[PDB]
Amino acid sequence: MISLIAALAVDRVIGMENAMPWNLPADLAWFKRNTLDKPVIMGRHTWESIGRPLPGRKNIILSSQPGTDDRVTWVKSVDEAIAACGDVPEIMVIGGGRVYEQFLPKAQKLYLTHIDAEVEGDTHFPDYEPDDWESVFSEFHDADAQNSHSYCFEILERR
Ligand SMILES: NC(=O)c1ccc[n+]([C@@H]2O[C@H](COP(=O)([O-])OP(=O)(O)OC[C@H]3O[C@@H](n4cnc5c(N)ncnc54)[C@H](OP(=O)(O)O)[C@@H]3O)[C@@H](O)[C@H]2O)c1
Ligand SMILES: Nc1nc(=O)c2nc(CNc3ccc(C(=O)N[C@@H](CCC(=O)O)C(=O)O)cc3)cnc2[nH]1
Ligand SMILES: [Mn+2]
Repeated sequence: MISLIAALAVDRVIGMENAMPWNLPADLAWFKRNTLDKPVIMGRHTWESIGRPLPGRKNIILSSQPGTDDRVTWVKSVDEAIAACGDVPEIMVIGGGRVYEQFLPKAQKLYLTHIDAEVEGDTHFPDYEPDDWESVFSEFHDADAQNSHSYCFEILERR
């Protein structure tokens, strides 16, 4: 099974200048809980944005060019990325925009954080058809001293 996980600001913005402007520790905690001990697939720009391997996960990087770091696994196509995960129950696709677009048609599950923040961005989450998805989990949180915006965790499953 292929799942996507992403944090979206208003208007589906997911990044600006290869970074995420906001800081929401609760959402990073949610990201770690849902990806730990699973393979994670990311594009090369997102790999450069994170800046180091994510521990406790098999890190698979998509790039058309040869790899430059043997702490992670480099692949050159979507089919190769899936094959490199082996026979696991759940593959996590962690972005960015171009990678989300390619894996959305294959995905059975979306883990989305909706952040109540208005951010100028240059990268967006794909425009997905709402009729294809059932919301199976929703959890809203007001802002607090550690998290400067309200946010909603949502899990969607393909109908
Ligand atoms: N809010 C969130 O949840 C979230 C999550 C992830 C990322 N982001 C943000 O997203 C932005 C980056 O997204 P992005 O769309 O610019 O880049 P990206 O999707 O992370 O990476 C694109 C690169 O990945 C390679 N690639 C993608 N598909 C490939 C394929 N089929 N075969 C071979 N290589 C492939 C290519 O690398 P080469 O050019 O080397 O060939 C391509 O240039 C950043 O701002 C990041 O902070 C946000
Ligand atoms: N919901 C969600 N939120 C995000 O911030 C997010 N970010 C990415 C890509 N960017 C990043 C950037 C940093 C870390 C990171 O440092 N994560 C640590 C958290 C450690 C902690 O919480 O202190 C990790 O171990 O997962 C992960 C992904 C992909 N999907 C996401 N999905
Ligand atoms: Mn806000």
